[PDB]
Amino acid sequence: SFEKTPAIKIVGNKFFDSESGEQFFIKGIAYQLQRSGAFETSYIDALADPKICLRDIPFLKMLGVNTLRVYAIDPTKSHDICMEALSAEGMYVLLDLSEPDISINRENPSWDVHIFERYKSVIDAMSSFPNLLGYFAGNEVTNDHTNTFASPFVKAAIRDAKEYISHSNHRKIPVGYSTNDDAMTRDNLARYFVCGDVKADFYGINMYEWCGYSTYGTSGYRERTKEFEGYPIPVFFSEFGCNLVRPRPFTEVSALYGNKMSSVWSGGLAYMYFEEENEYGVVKINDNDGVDILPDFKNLKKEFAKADPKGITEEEYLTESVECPHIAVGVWEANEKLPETPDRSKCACLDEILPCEIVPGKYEEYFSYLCSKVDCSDILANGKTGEYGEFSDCSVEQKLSLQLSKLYCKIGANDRHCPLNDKNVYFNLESLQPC
Ligand SMILES: OC[C@H]1O[C@@H](O[C@@H]2[C@@H](O)[C@H](O[C@@H]3[C@@H](O)[C@H](n4cc(COCc5ccccn5)nn4)O[C@H](CO)[C@H]3O)O[C@H](CO)[C@H]2O)[C@H](O)[C@@H](O)[C@@H]1O
Repeated sequence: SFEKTPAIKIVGNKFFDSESGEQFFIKGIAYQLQRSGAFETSYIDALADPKICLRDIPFLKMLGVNTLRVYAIDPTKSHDICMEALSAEGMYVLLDLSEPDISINRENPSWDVHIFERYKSVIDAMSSFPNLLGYFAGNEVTNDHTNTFASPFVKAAIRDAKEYISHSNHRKIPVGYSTNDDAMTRDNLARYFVCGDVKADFYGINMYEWCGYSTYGTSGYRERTKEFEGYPIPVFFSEFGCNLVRPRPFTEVSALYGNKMSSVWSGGLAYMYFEEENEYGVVKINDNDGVDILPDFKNLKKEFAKADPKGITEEEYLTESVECPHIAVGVWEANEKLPETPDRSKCACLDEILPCEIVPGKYEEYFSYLCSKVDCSDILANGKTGEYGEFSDCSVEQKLSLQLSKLYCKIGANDRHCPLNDKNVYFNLESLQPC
């Protein structure tokens, strides 16, 4: 049963409960364990472990939240026990598709079969749950004026995740983006993610401008609210909770759900549940695996309890592409033109037919070496100029194998000797069998 969590849908720039027709406001907290790793994943998936999630849900209920943000799940594990238990308390999940070792690399961005496969894996693991509120296609990928060229890759990922869901049998869970709050980039980022032919479904900002006993006017919240007025998709704080002043009073919550902000914003999620030596938690897990409540907890609880946002109904609400920011060197360098959808079968053909292959700092050395001997244009991807090589969507190993093979063919010995000395290099006997 998921009767306490009917699926949430989007209409215009608001979220609505698909049964009641009432506007849905997010009252959230981030929920993610870390470690500080071959046989285990780098990330920990608390939603795959009933002993963890079932400990914490009663405390989450006490806080009064209706949403969690989860940054990483292991798609190979089951999640129904934890998802059902969250549903029984009226709780929804916002979920990042990426994970620390499979994300769009903001300093060398690609949108490729390896990252797309991760995204699909997550979608297929999690889309059966009606309380899955939405997916994030990226978190703070572009984060300042020196890496704006990563943003076309994120937009391609939004497009392709949405299309994969569209063509699947799943409920059409919306796909959005979570951004940081860098002054030089924020307006251009927000416009970029709703410009042209591909749009985010919703937009989360990780918002830390309000610290201590601040006010609507002095925090920056009034000016942010003014700038997002009329933005065409739902907008919310995907993180909040500046810890400059402790214990956090969380008085920003009174502003966020007040009349002035509730007409623009769809709520927000505090960062975060667990205390991890970063002074950001509201509970600390002791050496006996019990929950010890920290001084922030009561303050967040009290603020969420008093929050009573006045929205509008789906029926009363119901009664031209936006231009992409222009390019200026050192300010904004995200091309409107996006990379193509990664093509697993084209790329899988390299695995089959190439004479010389490599099994997955060697990449830098090897690309530098091979790309002085053959033309690597076919694997380059440039988000500034909107020029994406024919094989730029393949995995890094496939890309290196392609270049190695070109060098092998260029030499022309035909003696099965691949021209790079490394234990990971091998001649592919399938290349001999008569893509
Ligand atoms: O694409 C891009 C990149 O993404 C990087 O991975 C992301 C990774 O950096 C991010 O980390 C989260 C992290 O961003 C988030 N978080 C929140 C905070 C609090 O911030 C306070 C604060 C105060 C003031 C101003 C700004 N913030 N600190 N961390 O905490 C989560 C819970 O621990 C983490 O999961 O999780 C994302 C979703 O899984 C990952 O995609 C990736 O490692 C890269 O190579 C890749 O360039």
